[PDB]
Amino acid sequence: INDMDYPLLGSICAVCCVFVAGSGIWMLYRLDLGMGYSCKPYKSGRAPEVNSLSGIICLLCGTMYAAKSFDFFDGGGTPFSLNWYWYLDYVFTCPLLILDFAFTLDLPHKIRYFFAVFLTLWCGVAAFVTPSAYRFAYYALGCCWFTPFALSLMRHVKERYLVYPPKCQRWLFWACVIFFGFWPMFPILFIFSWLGTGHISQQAFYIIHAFLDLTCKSIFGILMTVFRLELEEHTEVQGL
Amino acid sequence: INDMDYPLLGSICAVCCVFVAGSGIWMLYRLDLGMGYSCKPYKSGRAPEVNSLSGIICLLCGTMYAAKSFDFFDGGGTPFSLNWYWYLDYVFTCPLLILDFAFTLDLPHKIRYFFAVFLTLWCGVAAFVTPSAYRFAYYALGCCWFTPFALSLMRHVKERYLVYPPKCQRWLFWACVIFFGFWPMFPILFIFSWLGTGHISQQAFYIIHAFLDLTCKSIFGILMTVFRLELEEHTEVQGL
Amino acid sequence: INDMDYPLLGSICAVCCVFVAGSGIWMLYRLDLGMGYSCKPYKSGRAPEVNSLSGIICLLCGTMYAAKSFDFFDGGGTPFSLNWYWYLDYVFTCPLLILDFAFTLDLPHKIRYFFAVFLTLWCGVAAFVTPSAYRFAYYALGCCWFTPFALSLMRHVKERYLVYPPKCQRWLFWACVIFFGFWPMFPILFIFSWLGTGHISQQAFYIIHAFLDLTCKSIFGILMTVFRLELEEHTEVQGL
Ligand SMILES: CCCCCCCC/C=C/CCCCCCCC(=O)OC[C@H](COP(=O)(O)OCCN)OC(=O)CCCCCCC/C=C/CCCCCCCC
Ligand SMILES: CCCCCCCC/C=C/CCCCCCCC(=O)OC[C@H](COP(=O)(O)OCCN)OC(=O)CCCCCCC/C=C/CCCCCCCC
Ligand SMILES: CCCCCCCC/C=C/CCCCCCCC(=O)OC[C@H](COP(=O)(O)OCCN)OC(=O)CCCCCCC/C=C/CCCCCCCC
Ligand SMILES: CCCCCCCC/C=C\CCCCCCCC(=O)OC[C@H](COP(=O)(O)OCCN)OC(=O)CCCCCCC/C=C/CCCCCCCC
Ligand SMILES: CCCCCCCC/C=C\CCCCCCCC(=O)OC[C@H](COP(=O)(O)OCCN)OC(=O)CCCCCCC/C=C/CCCCCCCC
Ligand SMILES: CCCCCCCC/C=C\CCCCCCCC(=O)OC[C@H](COP(=O)(O)OCCN)OC(=O)CCCCCCC/C=C/CCCCCCCC
Ligand SMILES: CCCCCCCC/C=C\CCCCCCCC(=O)O[C@H](COC(=O)CCCCCCC/C=C/CCCCCCCC)COP(=O)(O)OCCN
Ligand SMILES: CCCCCCCC/C=C\CCCCCCCC(=O)O[C@H](COC(=O)CCCCCCC/C=C/CCCCCCCC)COP(=O)(O)OCCN
Ligand SMILES: CCCCCCCC/C=C\CCCCCCCC(=O)O[C@H](COC(=O)CCCCCCC/C=C/CCCCCCCC)COP(=O)(O)OCCN
Ligand SMILES: CC(C)CCC[C@@H](C)[C@H]1CC[C@H]2[C@@H]3CC=C4C[C@@H](O)CC[C@]4(C)[C@H]3CC[C@]12C
Ligand SMILES: CC(C)CCC[C@@H](C)[C@H]1CC[C@H]2[C@@H]3CC=C4C[C@@H](O)CC[C@]4(C)[C@H]3CC[C@]12C
Ligand SMILES: CC(C)CCC[C@@H](C)[C@H]1CC[C@H]2[C@@H]3CC=C4C[C@@H](O)CC[C@]4(C)[C@H]3CC[C@]12C
Ligand SMILES: CC(C)CCC[C@@H](C)[C@H]1CC[C@H]2[C@@H]3CC=C4C[C@@H](O)CC[C@]4(C)[C@H]3CC[C@]12C
Ligand SMILES: *C/C=C(C)/C=C/C=C(C)/C=C/C1=C(C)CCCC1(C)C
Ligand SMILES: *C/C=C(C)/C=C/C=C(C)/C=C/C1=C(C)CCCC1(C)C
Ligand SMILES: *C/C=C(C)/C=C/C=C(C)/C=C/C1=C(C)CCCC1(C)C
Ligand code: NA
Ligand code: NA
Ligand code: NA
Repeated sequence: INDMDYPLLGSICAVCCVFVAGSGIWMLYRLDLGMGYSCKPYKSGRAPEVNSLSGIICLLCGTMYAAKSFDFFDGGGTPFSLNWYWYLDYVFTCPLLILDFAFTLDLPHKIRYFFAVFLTLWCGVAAFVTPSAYRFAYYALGCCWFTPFALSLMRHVKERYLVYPPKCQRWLFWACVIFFGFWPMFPILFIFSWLGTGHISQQAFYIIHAFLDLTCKSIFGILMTVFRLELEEHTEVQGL
Repeated sequence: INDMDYPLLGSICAVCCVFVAGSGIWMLYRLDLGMGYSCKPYKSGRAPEVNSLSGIICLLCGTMYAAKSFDFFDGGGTPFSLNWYWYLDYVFTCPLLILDFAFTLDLPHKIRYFFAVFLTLWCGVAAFVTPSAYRFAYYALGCCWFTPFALSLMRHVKERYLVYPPKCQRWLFWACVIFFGFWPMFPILFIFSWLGTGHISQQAFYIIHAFLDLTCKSIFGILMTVFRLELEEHTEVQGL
Repeated sequence: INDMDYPLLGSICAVCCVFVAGSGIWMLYRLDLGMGYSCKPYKSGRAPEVNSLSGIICLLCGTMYAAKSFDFFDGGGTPFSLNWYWYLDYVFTCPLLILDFAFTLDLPHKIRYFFAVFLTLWCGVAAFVTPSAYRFAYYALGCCWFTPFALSLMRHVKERYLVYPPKCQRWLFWACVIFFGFWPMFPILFIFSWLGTGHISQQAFYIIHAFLDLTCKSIFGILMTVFRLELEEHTEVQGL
């Protein structure tokens, strides 16, 4: 049974489309404006190709929420629906989201992290579309990819966390709060959603993920953008 | 209503399969034959991995037209149809097509261009399969990704256009004619097709795109191949 | 007609899931344990990102066999089925499998090989789902991508085969046995399967591919892992 207030859901996706997409434009605008807090046009005249990955993720997520809003405003399951198959839209975004984080701190094993998150979400896509007791077999399989990934990421994050200056360490701390505080919120919501326990309705499931996407991609991207400016402002602008 | 002359459409796709695929084989054959117009086997003994991207695109496009011809010769919607979902086959080709162009001129923001064209086509895939007034919402969303992408590409193209010698500038000019003259022809055909205004029938839509693919991938790849030979013939063969 | 012993098929996939996935964990564990047979933590403190590709392939394949086992244990076609569309799961694995092999021997034209195997499998996906005489048109199209790919790979393999020391040449020989002895076994099984000649039943088709995947990904990955240790033990551990 899925008979929910679509105009409300479409409005929320439309509002999130503007902010997430608009947030991405600022990141790209701010990236190609100066090496750090100054207006230095880099040594080579352009930023490295990976620094723009944070901005593109929000634009990619913002575009998806534009399509989600069209799906809800239509009033049901559109033929090109980005809401019917849960977590399918996140397959194209989360692997890049961890990849952007990995490049920012030059964490090791970027390829391992990419497939860790790439396969974590595909287990979510399979779990959602499975109307049987094996829904949680995929969920358990997905967690087997996430738990080693989360724990290993914490270990490497702390390795890089104590080497940054305190001024630049402030932004990394809040990036970790979003990464290690909200990413594990998606599996928790899956357990309690209508798929699992049943406490959270389908409509409330969409709204909560709308705000989670505002946090994990838009706000997280802003912190990465601000972190990157400070990181380059201490090394390549001050020589330290 | 889709009851069109499939043997004609299959023949056209079959003919385009041979030329596009055959054109790709020449590019690969010509690439691994000499640094420029001579038979110099490069300094490292092999061409860089990206120079072969132009040839692979035609082979990838040629393979797709082999599958399209099988779909039409079958006489309708084959289970593995590359014609039922319009613009879906272009999702795997156009992003590489811009990527090959970006590497040829070492344009900045290659990652931004890739996702600009990657998301431009996905809006086309959604627009086609949407039997409602929101077809043009996806179309408008797709154009929001294409118009900044086209205009920005023109700005960077002209930046690199005035630094090449006139001999090598001739080939770049015609590459721009195809890129800035025919890529915007796809959205124009969408408006006038049976999806939009209704002037162009579905059958004529397939035929026109068959010739557009001959131009944007096969002929465009040839110009890139000839451009690349001249570009390397002026710098690494003459020292200028 | 597909009414086969699913508990047997689920058990085989479950057993292959444990070994293939478990084999991948050893590769990753062994990779990040020493430059060669010693415990040298590399010069830069971490292995290159591509050395871990062999381990990830088995984990990716092992995860897929976890999903295949869930599909069979369910007792038919699960909504998220990795068995309904034959060769679709191999699209994400084989291109990386050749890519891992190409990086191990630093073979040229890695991009050409990737699309050669990527498009070879997509022809298999189309061939399987085509209930007409054009099934073998896709099969023939797929072989047109595989035969040049196989023959070219043999030529480049032998080029790199005579330059390695005999101690390290032993492992390369068996890698070639799997690559040039079992990869062409998949098209042969397609001809004789229920899709083609009809000698091999659908159930026996799953079991044989279960053992082929144990060989082409798990055992092949082990040989690559052992080969890589020896290759680095002769150059960067002995200076030769
Ligand atoms: C736009 C920017 C996007 C950027 C990145 C995109 C990448 C992600 C790709 C998204 C894939 C979209 C698939 C969504 C399928 C939705 C199916 C659906 O809605 O089904 C339910 C719905 C039933 O609902 P009603 O009939 O209203 O029931 C009430 C009774 N009156 O069924 C339908 O409408 C039938 C669906 C028609 C066919 C679906 C076509 C999907 C579009 C195909 C293009 C996508 C290509 C995917 C690649 C593999 C090829 C399948
Ligand atoms: C070969 C080289 C290709 C290289 C790169 C390929 C990448 C692009 C992938 C292409 C995806 C292909 C999807 C096409 C689906 C076509 C559906 C279709 O034709 O439906 C219409 C047709 C109705 O027509 P008729 O019955 O003739 O009506 C007249 C009444 N007598 O419906 C059918 O035939 C039923 C369709 C059967 C199921 C479709 C199976 C599609 C193949 C699956 C493999 C693709 C995997 C995609 C990944 C996501 C998983 C879905
Ligand atoms: C888990 C780790 C995986 C890692 C990597 C994954 C990448 C590969 C992606 C795999 C795509 C999976 C597609 C499988 C579709 C299977 C369709 C199927 O089983 O149909 C047959 C079956 C008929 O059988 P029964 O009714 O039992 O008949 C007997 C009568 N009692 O039909 C059904 O069950 C209906 C199918 C429901 C819809 C299918 C939904 C597929 C899941 C969608 C997510 C995948 C996204 C793909 C991207 C493009 C969007 C389509
Ligand atoms: C079926 C679902 C599949 C969805 C999975 C999504 C996973 C996304 C896959 C990869 C995302 C792309 C990011 C890859 C890393 C970017 C390359 C990198 O690290 O930089 C190397 C280097 C950076 O330059 P430097 O050496 O600093 O230059 C200094 C000048 N002397 O590269 C360059 O030179 C620039 C060119 C890099 C490649 C251009 C971008 C191509 C990326 C491919 C995107 C693939 C996306 C697949 C689908 C997306 C769906 C969301
Ligand atoms: C769901 C729909 C998804 C479809 C989206 C399609 C987007 C395509 C994604 C990426 C396409 C691949 C091109 C990426 C750029 C290639 C790498 C590059 O720029 O070169 C770096 C560098 C080049 O060498 P140099 O440093 O010059 O060596 C000198 C020797 N001392 O790399 C190398 O060393 C060679 C190895 C490069 C990687 C090999 C190719 C792997 C590419 C992955 C393809 C991904 C395709 C995804 C699906 C395709 C569908 C059409
Ligand atoms: C629709 C079906 C599509 C499925 C097709 C599957 C094809 C898979 C596409 C690409 C697979 C990823 C492998 C690409 C090659 C990896 C990059 C590489 O060669 O290394 C370059 C270089 C290695 O470092 P060095 O320069 O040695 O550093 C020394 C320190 N001074 O790169 C790095 O620095 C590390 C970062 C590399 C990128 C991180 C990984 C991102 C890869 C994208 C994966 C895309 C997968 C797409 C879907 C997968 C489905 C199975
Ligand atoms: C619990 C309430 C949640 C509210 C939601 C948040 C909404 C967005 C607001 C920003 C959230 C993230 C901010 C992270 C912290 C950075 C702010 C900051 O101060 O940054 C500066 C500089 O960096 C910045 O400018 C970052 C802030 C810019 C954020 C811009 C907002 C996002 C862009 C959206 C525009 C388009 C949206 C469309 C309208 C919305 C319609 C619904 C860094 O230096 P300071 O510590 O000030 O030191 C001063 C000396 N250097
Ligand atoms: C409006 C009419 C459109 C006609 C369609 C076009 C069909 C293909 C013909 C070529 C079109 C693109 C040519 C672009 C310009 C390059 C031609 C050229 O002259 O190139 C040379 C050299 O480069 C070349 O050789 C490029 C031309 C080679 C093109 C080969 C054709 C494509 C391969 C197809 C073979 C297989 C097709 C199967 C048969 C078809 C069955 C239907 C560059 O130097 P020049 O200016 O001559 O200076 C001389 C001193 N250096
Ligand atoms: C026809 C029978 C087929 C049997 C199936 C094979 C099962 C797996 C057994 C290994 C097969 C591949 C082995 C390849 C050859 C390497 C073995 C070897 O000797 O390696 C050493 C060292 O390298 C190794 O250790 C490689 C072997 C390690 C393989 C570990 C097995 C795979 C991991 C699976 C664990 C988890 C599985 C879960 C349980 C299964 C439940 C069903 C290299 O040096 P040597 O020539 O011994 O010289 C000695 C002085 N240097
Ligand atoms: C309450 C919700 C939102 C967040 C729950 C997770 C919080 C408590 C987690 C997420 C990120 C974590 C931080 C990540 C990194 C470090 C650096 C280390 O050297 C000290 C601990 C410290 C500072 C962690 C403290 C705990 C932390 C803040
Ligand atoms: C009529 C159709 C096919 C093409 C329409 C677009 C044509 C007119 C466009 C496409 C590419 C464009 C060229 C692209 C780059 C340059 C370099 C610049 O320094 C002068 C203008 C010039 C030379 C442009 C002239 C206009 C041009 C030729
Ligand atoms: C293109 C070049 C490299 C040859 C590779 C394709 C060859 C091996 C393919 C092309 C067409 C194929 C044949 C087409 C149809 C059938 C009917 C089937 O009931 C049995 C197999 C059989 C007889 C196939 C065997 C393999 C075959 C001959
Ligand atoms: C019987 C099945 C399993 C395998 C059939 C293919 C076998 C015979 C093939 C696969 C790999 C091949 C080897 C690959 C590379 C070389 C190096 C070359 O300098 C001499 C031949 C030699 C040693 C080949 C001999 C034949 C070989 C072993
Ligand atoms: C912007 C969205 C982000 C960063 C989403 C992240 C989502 C996850 C890490 C989801 C993980 C899941 C599991 C751990 C197991 C079950 C399936 C999921 C998808 C809910
Ligand atoms: C070989 C084929 C090529 C280069 C195709 C390019 C296609 C486009 C740039 C299509 C663009 C579209 C829009 C701008 C908006 C609406 C949807 C499209 C797909 C028609
Ligand atoms: C682990 C699995 C591997 C390495 C599988 C490899 C499969 C192939 C090389 C399959 C090739 C095919 C053809 C040559 C043509 C017809 C279709 C295939 C898929 C059976
Ligand atoms: Na995390
Ligand atoms: Na353009
Ligand atoms: Na092979």
